[PDB]
Amino acid sequence: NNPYLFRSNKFLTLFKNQHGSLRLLQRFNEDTEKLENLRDYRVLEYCSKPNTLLLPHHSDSDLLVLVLEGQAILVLVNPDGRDTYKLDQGDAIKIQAGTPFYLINPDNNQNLRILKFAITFRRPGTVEDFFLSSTKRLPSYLSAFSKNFLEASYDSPYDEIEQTLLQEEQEGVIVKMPKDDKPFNLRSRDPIYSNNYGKLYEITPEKNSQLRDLDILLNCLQMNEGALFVPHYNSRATVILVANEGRAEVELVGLEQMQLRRYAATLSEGDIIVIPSSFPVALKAASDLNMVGIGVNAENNERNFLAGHKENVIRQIPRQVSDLTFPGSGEEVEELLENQKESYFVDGQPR
Amino acid sequence: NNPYLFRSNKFLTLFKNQHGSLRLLQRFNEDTEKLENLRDYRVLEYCSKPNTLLLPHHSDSDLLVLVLEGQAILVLVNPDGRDTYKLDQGDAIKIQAGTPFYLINPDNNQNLRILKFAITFRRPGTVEDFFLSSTKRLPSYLSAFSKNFLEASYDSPYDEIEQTLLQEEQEGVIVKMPQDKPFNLRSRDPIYSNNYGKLYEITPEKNSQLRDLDILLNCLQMNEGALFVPHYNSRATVILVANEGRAEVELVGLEQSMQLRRYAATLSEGDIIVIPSSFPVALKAASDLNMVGIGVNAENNERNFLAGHKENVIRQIPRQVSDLTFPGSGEEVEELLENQKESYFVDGQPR
Amino acid sequence: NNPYLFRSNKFLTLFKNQHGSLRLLQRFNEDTEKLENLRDYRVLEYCSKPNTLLLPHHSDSDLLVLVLEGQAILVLVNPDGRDTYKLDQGDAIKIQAGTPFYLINPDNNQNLRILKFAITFRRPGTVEDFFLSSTKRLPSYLSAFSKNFLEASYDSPYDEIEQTLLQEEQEGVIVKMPKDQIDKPFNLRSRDPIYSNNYGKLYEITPEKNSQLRDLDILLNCLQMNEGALFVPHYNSRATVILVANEGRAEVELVGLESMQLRRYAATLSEGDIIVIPSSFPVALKAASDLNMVGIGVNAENNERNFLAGHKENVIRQIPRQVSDLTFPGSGEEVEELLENQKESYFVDGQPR
Ligand SMILES: [Ca+2]
Ligand SMILES: [Ca+2]
Ligand SMILES: [Ca+2]
Repeated sequence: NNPYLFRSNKFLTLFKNQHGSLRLLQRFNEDTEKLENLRDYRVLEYCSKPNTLLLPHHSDSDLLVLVLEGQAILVLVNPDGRDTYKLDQGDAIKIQAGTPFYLINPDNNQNLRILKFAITFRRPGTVEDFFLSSTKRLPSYLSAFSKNFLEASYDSPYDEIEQTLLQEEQEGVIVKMPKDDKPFNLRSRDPIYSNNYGKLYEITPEKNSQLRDLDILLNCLQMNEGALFVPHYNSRATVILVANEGRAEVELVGLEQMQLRRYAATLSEGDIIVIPSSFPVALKAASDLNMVGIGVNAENNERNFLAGHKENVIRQIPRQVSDLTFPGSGEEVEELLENQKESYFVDGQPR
Repeated sequence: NNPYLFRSNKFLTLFKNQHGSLRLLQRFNEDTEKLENLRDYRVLEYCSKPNTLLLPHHSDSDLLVLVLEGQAILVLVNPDGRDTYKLDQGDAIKIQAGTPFYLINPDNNQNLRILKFAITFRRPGTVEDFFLSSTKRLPSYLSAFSKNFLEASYDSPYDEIEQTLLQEEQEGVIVKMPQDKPFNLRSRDPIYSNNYGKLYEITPEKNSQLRDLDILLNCLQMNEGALFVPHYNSRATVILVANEGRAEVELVGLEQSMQLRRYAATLSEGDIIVIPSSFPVALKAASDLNMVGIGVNAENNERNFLAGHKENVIRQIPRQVSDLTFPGSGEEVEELLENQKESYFVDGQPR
Repeated sequence: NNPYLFRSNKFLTLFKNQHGSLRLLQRFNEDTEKLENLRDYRVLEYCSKPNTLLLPHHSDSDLLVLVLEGQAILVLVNPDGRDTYKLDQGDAIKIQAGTPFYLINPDNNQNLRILKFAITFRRPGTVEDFFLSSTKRLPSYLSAFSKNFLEASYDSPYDEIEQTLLQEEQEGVIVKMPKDQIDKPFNLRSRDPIYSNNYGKLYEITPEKNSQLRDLDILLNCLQMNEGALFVPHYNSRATVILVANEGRAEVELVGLESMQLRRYAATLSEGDIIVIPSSFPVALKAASDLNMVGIGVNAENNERNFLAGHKENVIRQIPRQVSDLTFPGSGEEVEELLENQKESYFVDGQPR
């Protein structure tokens, strides 16, 4: 059918109560041999109501954390202290594997939506979270040690340790909270494409130290209803495209082991499509839309356009060769390619 | 029967007409578990008659392109222009994934033979080519986009787009013809040169294009009757491609206490043998011969000789220890090892 | 049941005679899908009696070589000459793939015990040895070439080649020595121990501090504990540690997460026994006797050890009162108090109360 399309319903709920939820996308390679280059990566969605705290835990994986909606306070605990960060909409930050952290939605009215990208290394494709808190879904990891180990460790009788640290709590890992390097914004630089129809912002590993270690680019797409992101392809980056707001009509063109395949889907909020490198892709805004792209294998990526005035590789083929490439003449090919005056994003209204 | 040997007949014909052919070697790991270290690599052979053009296309893979015979004009298309390169025999150049390119045989009389080495990353072991031109085998990938997407993109009626770009013009991708440049395998002094043979070798340490791929390229020329004496590579696995003449290869592997096996084959034009790192190998020229070696995992490769005067590791074992290593005496081992006065290449005539 | 535990009996004997032995641990991923991150690595143990020589051979793999007991002379053969190294107890060195070498136990009285860590690249998970010497288990690899190839190569009649290089002389690849006189090794204990109190010491060499370890992305540590001492619950952020019991008996408790579900892996380790400690998994270790252990940490770059008990480097103590109160069933005050009870750091008295 479409091995590149992941609907909101292909997410497993890890935890949910009335205060928020943690969801985990199935392995990219669960249902297809075609995405073995994504086997090390998992996607998570965290959603929390006003005045909520995700209790402290470390992941066995590196995390890229992105605020899709609202605002957050992120605390990273280290062996000798802690670092406290305010995250606004569009703010991203890397959490190093094995750093205990907790996440607060400090807003009194607006929900918090966070996209988490996991880069796994201990057990490729597997993400584990170690929660200090004992809850219905799992006891504290501390509880797995023997009585003698715990008593000697904390120099305290087991009874005190058990009542003070271990006993299974009444809420889960998201609770209501009293008072009832650095983050970087996806839009911290000038957009790389910008006209009356759309904008794309892009942060690359070349320009960002946190993204450099992961070999990842992040982009942020805004388009007006009826705008069309024209046919183009990425030379190196495979892009995990996340629908944030609005509805996107995607056409993806692939070669499969033999056959030429069209992949066409309308994506609503939460929906994900993978755009493999070299595969031509185009995207029409059915409503005003915001989308986030995560590009893996990002180093030295180059975007090649197949329509419009600027960065159109077809326009760069000389008349002599275009004449032999296409049924038209060099003159007819050149003329047709000049008809589109816009670049990158155009009017997608039919005629 | 020799999992390292790939005869010309283990190539699939991807495309062939009266103007030329493109052939693709089976996956190194198709028929053996012994070459998992080569799973990311594929070999292609392109042959074209005089005054031919391979039509513009991009690959999803990095390409090392090497002219085995003749001359080529190579055009690399970028979003803002194009680079044109003359390739002579022995000239190699890396084509970055997603770079549209076309290949002309400008010669009036001599064929063009090209060796293409594919380094895959999107789908390991799979190489895809995206041809702009519609042909009998497959329509243009542009044709896979919807009518509304194409009309909006090119700001032109579908009729004109279809007649100018999309209709099947050529029957095949080979037709009649009306930053950082190629390097020749012999642009440096050969590393071994005597009356019997020469080896030229370009390493990733000395070539910016090879550095990113961790690959070395070597070029072997021997006179009929010359013998390339037993040696092994510490790190590089060498894909050895017979170009001209007939090569008698002896490869020694430790493959089921382990069973010790000789893999002996005579290689003729197109035939490939893989020489795993650490495996002793020798080659006798049955006729005058030329061969090309592609060495992967090339960084810090060191070639250890088991015979001859220079770079002979056995000669470096002191008498006391060689006396315990070999049935001879230290003196008898030292004396025997001094009998061969030549280095690297010797007279291979039967006693 | 415990997929992280490798008893001395999960080693295959590659070679053994009266002079010593070479043993090879089963693939980390032979019996479990949980150790895919260790697929490229193998562990070997070489043991030799006094006055012994392991005959010249190259490996298809990179080798990290560590003297667990006694002393060695290591000779590396290069195309143009040779390098000779003295290795004492706690000395390690990397041997480059394809470098022929020989190993001597020069001591007259003490055995030589060496831990070999193989980093495979030719055939991931496979380590091969190429011996120049013909023995019962295998003829010389030189013998596998045709007569004509050998005669032309050595410019000698096959009879002299065969008598001088090829004939099976030695019974095995470990032989007695008549006379032992006829970037350099580094010691695990060359720096201050990073943890040291009255109960235990840990020494650690990291890729950040050692060029040989940097190219392999490996850290080595060396653990010494007194009977009754306890290495308190902690975890490694990035390094998966292959823990090798050298002397005495260790009681290990390892806590894993494969809903996913919570698992205790408890084992007592005797000499030779190995346990794998995956990164992020809390671990603790009690010395049943005086104990020495060696850790090989892979994926070592930027590893940080987080302690869950004791005063120093205790991540739990760095959670503010307000949040501790919400994290634990106790109150911020009761949590803070309890975490301050243990006055020691890293290693404590493990005696039951
Ligand atoms: Ca040849
Ligand atoms: Ca002898
Ligand atoms: Ca000794």
